[PDB]
Amino acid sequence: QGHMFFTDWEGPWILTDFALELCMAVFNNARFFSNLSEYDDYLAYEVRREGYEAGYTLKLLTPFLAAAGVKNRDVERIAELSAKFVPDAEKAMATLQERWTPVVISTSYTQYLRRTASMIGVRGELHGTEVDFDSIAVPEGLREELLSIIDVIASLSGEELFRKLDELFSRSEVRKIVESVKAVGAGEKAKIMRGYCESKGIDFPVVVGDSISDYKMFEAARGLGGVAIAFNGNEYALKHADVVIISPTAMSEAKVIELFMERKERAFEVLSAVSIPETEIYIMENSDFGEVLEKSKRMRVRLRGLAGELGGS
Ligand SMILES: [Mg+2]
Repeated sequence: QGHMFFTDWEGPWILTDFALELCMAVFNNARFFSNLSEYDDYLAYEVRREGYEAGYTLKLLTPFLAAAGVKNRDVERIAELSAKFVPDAEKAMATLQERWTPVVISTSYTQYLRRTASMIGVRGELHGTEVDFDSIAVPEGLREELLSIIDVIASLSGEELFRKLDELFSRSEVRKIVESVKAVGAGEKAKIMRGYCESKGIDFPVVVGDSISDYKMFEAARGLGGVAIAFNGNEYALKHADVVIISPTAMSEAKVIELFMERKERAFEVLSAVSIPETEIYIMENSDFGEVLEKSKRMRVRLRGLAGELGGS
């Protein structure tokens, strides 16, 4: 197989925020989701709660979805309905797969990754949060408790919200369900990527991401002497990236990934020669952070809309 590169899914390839889309399809409650996702950002990056990883939002959402009666077929259907790709995603992936193998590492459910990856002909390795809804038992009382508390959580903010969620997720019966999920958060992405570098003898890991959930994978790549690439990243991603791509087309990713896969350390010297419409590529150690951030966030929202400002994945 062609040499491997590593990539997040939502942002680089698909525009969908699947955790959000599930929440909206099942509960139609954006404030509930924003609150859970803010909590995730808070615990993972601000507090750095021991054992907590950025992108565990979907893990936290799982007991609510189970309580609402979500089954694996529903996950697949919502995956189908909500799938919206970065412009040129399939065209760019087809170009890359002529020579290289993607390893996709996502916080979203592996089932959803499988269904959506096939839509743009991904032929690589897929890693995500693992759940089997059709096995999760939720007693009638607990179902009532979880469904009732949604409006409560949505109504809270700040310290009171975080306090309430700490309490909720510490309940033995809720914790039970949360622990049945094998989640992918920031730490797991780093571990998965390192495992491939070891097993496949990759001296120069090329990793692509866009949010907090990618930051440990970014640092791990940097430590190993590879490169961390953000595609329309947010502040969290940019604070840990070597290279930032600001672009409305996945063809910019195809080109930059190609350059690094071919030339490794010597790709840096040719990035300024890449000329793709509406595409800017910044080497962060030679750039003004604030300038790059403002531009990146603008493109981020252009492509992903309001979902492009959410944390949690
Ligand atoms: Mg992402």
